[PDB]
Amino acid sequence: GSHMDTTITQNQTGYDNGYFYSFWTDAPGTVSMTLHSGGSYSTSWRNTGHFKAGKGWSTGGRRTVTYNASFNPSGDAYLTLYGWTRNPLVSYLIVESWGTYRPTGTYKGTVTTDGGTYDIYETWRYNAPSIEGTRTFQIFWSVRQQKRTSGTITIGNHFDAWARAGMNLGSHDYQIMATKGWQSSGSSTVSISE
Ligand SMILES: [Cl-]
Repeated sequence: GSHMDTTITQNQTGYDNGYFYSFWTDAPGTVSMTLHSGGSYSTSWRNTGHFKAGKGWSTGGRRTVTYNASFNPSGDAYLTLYGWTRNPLVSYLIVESWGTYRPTGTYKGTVTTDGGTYDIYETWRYNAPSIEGTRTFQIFWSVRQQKRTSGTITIGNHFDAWARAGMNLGSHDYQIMATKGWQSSGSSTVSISE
């Protein structure tokens, strides 16, 4: 990378090189994120707990985003467009790739977009870290049926499919192209653009 890159190890949000970024983990010291130029960042993690890290936008919406990634999980991790809404309090994931485990939940249907078919799922997390604290909230999922690590995500197509399936989003908080890890190790480099 560049000597001007910044390596992040503490929970934080902010802006870097034109883009919002978020870094969150319950396992500090097990994961780091390096913020590169433009829409790029890398992560490196080792026997972590839970982390989510990525670049994107502080306010999500129906963006058409293009991303290129190198995604190298050892164990449970996702490469995913990740975001939050409030009222309803929902975390949503458009999962592009995963490691050892393909995330699934309550089947809600399918959506075909950006040359790929995604299964739609809903899950709940109970008493869990959220943008509003320890809460019980919904997760909306679009999980691609086959892994990919570059391409375009027409986010509005996912939002529309979810609405058709009765899954309603609230007011948008942040929206990032994220690396997300659970009790695993690995690395990633992710580059995005709108
Ligand atoms: Cl830091």
